Amino acid sequence: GSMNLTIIGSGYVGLVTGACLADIGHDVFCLDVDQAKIDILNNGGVPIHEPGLKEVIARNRSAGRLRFSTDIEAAVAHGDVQFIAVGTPPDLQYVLAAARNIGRYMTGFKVIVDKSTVPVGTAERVRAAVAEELAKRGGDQMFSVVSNPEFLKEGAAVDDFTRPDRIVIGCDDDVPGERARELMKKLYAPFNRNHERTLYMDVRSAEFTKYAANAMLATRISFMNELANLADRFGADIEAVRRGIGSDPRIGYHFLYAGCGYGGSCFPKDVEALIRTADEHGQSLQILKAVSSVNATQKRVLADKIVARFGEDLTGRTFAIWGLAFKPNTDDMREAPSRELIAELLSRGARIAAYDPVAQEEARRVIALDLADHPSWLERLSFVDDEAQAARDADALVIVTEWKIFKSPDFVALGRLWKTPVIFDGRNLYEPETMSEQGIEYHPIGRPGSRQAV
Amino acid sequence: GSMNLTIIGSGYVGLVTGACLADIGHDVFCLDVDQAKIDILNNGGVPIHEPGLKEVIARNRSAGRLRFSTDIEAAVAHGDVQFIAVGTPPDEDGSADLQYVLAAARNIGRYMTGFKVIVDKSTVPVGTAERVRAAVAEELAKRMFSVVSNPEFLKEGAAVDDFTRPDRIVIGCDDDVPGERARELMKKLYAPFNRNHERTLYMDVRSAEFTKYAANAMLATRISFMNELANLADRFGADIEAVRRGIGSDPRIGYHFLYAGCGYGGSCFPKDVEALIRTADEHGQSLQILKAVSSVNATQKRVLADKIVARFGEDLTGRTFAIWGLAFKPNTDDMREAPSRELIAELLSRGARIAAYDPVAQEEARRVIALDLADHPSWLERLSFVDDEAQAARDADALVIVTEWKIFKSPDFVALGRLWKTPVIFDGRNLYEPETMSEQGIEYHPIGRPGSRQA
Ligand SMILES: O=C(O)[C@H]1O[C@H](OP(=O)(O)OP(=O)(O)OC[C@H]2O[C@@H](n3ccc(=O)[nH]c3=O)[C@H](O)[C@@H]2O)[C@H](O)[C@@H](O)[C@@H]1O
Ligand SMILES: O=C(O)[C@H]1O[C@H](OP(=O)(O)OP(=O)(O)OC[C@H]2O[C@@H](n3ccc(=O)[nH]c3=O)[C@H](O)[C@@H]2O)[C@H](O)[C@@H](O)[C@@H]1O
Repeated sequence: GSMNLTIIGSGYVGLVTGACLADIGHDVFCLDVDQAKIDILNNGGVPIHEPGLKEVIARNRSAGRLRFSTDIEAAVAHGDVQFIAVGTPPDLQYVLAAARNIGRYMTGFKVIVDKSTVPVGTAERVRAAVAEELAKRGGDQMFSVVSNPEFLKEGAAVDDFTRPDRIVIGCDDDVPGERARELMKKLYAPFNRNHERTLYMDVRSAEFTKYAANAMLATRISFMNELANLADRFGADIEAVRRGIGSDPRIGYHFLYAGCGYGGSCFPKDVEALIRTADEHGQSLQILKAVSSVNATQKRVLADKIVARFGEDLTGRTFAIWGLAFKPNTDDMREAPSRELIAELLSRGARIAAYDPVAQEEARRVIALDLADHPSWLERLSFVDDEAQAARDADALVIVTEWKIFKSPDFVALGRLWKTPVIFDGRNLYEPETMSEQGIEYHPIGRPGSRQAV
Repeated sequence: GSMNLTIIGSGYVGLVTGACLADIGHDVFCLDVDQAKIDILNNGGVPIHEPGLKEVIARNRSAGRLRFSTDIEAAVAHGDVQFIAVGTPPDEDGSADLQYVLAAARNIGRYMTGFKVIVDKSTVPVGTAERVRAAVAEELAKRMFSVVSNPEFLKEGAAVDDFTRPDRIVIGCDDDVPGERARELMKKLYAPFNRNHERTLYMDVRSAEFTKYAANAMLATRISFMNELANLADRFGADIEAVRRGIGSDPRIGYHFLYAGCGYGGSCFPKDVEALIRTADEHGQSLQILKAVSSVNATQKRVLADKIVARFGEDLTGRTFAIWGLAFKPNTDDMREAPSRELIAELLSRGARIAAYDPVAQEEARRVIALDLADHPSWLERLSFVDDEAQAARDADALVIVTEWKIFKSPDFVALGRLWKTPVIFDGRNLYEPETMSEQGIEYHPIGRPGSRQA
């Protein structure tokens, strides 16, 4: 039943993977070279915004199934299966360094699992690195490198790990590959007690799958954003079109919400990576280039509409911003559309009052960096603790991230605060007709505006 | 519950819509101006390849719920709801001709007494319902109604099933009093389909018009997306079918319409994506993604010939290729935009001899390919069509699979071995497992996967 596992990288993917595998009964050693992070974890803290994770870590540490250490040798000796879950910042040196440490110390068969999102062909480089360490030692030790990508969503990662749609395992079919596949089967057995959730394939195809999946999700979004722009010209309603096409089971209903673009640390990075490596291989990915181009423009749509409505010089104007994080339920600001919007508005002289239920501190940090070259613009940026207060004296309210708290606001209270009842909605939260009936000039994406907007 | 309905257009969308609405108890008048077609229908004949249709027609003629006539005034007088289901054939310009829908609209307005719901059922560009309304009001002025968009989501060869068990019914109606009146009539009309599960989606007219194009555009996008990744899979040494399993297993993406191959055809996808691209360009918007999907599909239709040239050389004089599949998809004789037409033209242009087989599309293929290649009678002399699938492989350098008819999924390699010159297969639909092909000594070249060892 229970196996000795090591997770390399105490980051987000690594922590959730390690904690949840400990939670099904495996004995897990989480390695990170950063003593500070390890210290934080061993003092019962959690460096990430991840519901349920602290309590999973806590109960498994107490049960003796989860340990946090910087001790590389102890990590190699512990784990029969070694998950490489280290970052790949804008660079594979860390996954390759992890691989070399396994090769330099291992004394028996190892399954090395590439769990971090890595380019196709990485498993072969990991294999070469481990092999060369073994050749220095003269040892006969055998091993196999497996690709097992992550499909977690920030802020929902514990549930996504615990009830996955599928588990993708790319393995070789030679003798060590089959030995590794058997160990992976045993490792994930508790997830396969009902429907089979594991999908086995070759290593290169598993590596490609992760990029292809995110690329298709991004493609759905940019597809709808281009059609939203066309709906405006046609006098059509993209939300009606969304239900109209999503109701074909071959299309499906999810990931078709037009709005102010996709952000995060996944889609832009994985789409761009796939475009770049295809180009390096002599192929221009026409659809993915278009998807990326559409998204770049779409992240400017809110400010463009604001300029169309109010003029190029926004000095003397105030805008309330609802939503900062790149999506609901996280404090993550990476590639957040709010950052592009706020920079654009500040550059034109506007004042900005911003609200987000959880992301205020991170937004303050990163926007101060974004606009470090314009300290005077930052003097016009404030953050408020209550959503309605952002609207005080505002010429318009701008919705960027569809946090639930924004879905049924107190428009009466808003009416007593704002200068003019104007809403630009990058996430289509409200019915236009309802906004009309409430005296709000409503500017959604791809839908007829309220009558005041027209 | 029974209403009196008129269907204008005794073509494919019209015949299925008319016959199946009669079948749920409505009294249907099917109008068409072509007396020859009306005759074939009243003689118990049916102009199209459509399983189950003839039986449905026969039953409803007998029940007195289905009539066929060329009588316009009778048609307009019968139909409280008037479905416009006429064709929109291309022009030399390649845009859809609306003349027949507007001619139908005008006729309604010329003879109509009392309220009418005019339903645009054939696929038409956003804004067509407004042109129809104006044309009807034009005719009324000389002498109350509402125009509704109710797009069709049928699949040739499965139209009766698709109509009888729809995923959804889209109804686009106006917000005013005539529009509200039409909406209630549409609800009553479709009541039997919503009896146990609500299947109707109501929206405004222009959104319903747009929905039809948007749906087909997304389907085409999924296919071109996978075809571009298939070409990349070759460069990476990955397997596009493994990638399909790996991404389609995310339910936000879903498992359907992710089969890479030799491209999409038919009279719907290329027409509807081209129509979106063109109309958008005419409003000063470039649809970057749809332009890329159309471009990749044009390139994908060259891939099989490309592989054949890579394997045998640029001059195919003295080569013979067997082609399995001609129709644009299985279960139809429809040759519109078929990948087989481009492949066959490219191979013949290089000197090859071609022997082609399809379970039902041979006559249509001969007709349409003779038109395609009318300027090159010497190429046409090198094309023949065979009535048995194995016979196409006689003296063939390679077999090429273009359309995944079920029959091809279980080849008799002993029969093929008694016939072909070299055991080489180019597969544009990925029907077989490359390892299995290796076991059978077949040199196998699929799309986006490593082939057999012999390959
Ligand atoms: O590679 C990863 O680790 C993860 O990347 C994404 O997860 P994430 O980026 O956290 O969140 P999403 O919910 O995918 O949102 C991405 C962006 O798309 C936007 N979006 C999403 C859906 C939609 O319909 N429209 C839309 O604009 C969101 O607002 C957000 O800015 C994927 O959803 C996960 O499956 C994948 O595991
Ligand atoms: O507008 C219409 O009347 C119809 O158009 C298409 O139906 P159709 O073109 O008859 O047939 P499809 O099964 O959609 O096939 C279209 C093309 O895509 C190709 N295809 C399909 C699926 C796939 O995964 N890969 C792929 O290449 C097929 O071989 C074919 O050439 C739509 O599927 C229907 O929903 C729509 O009602």
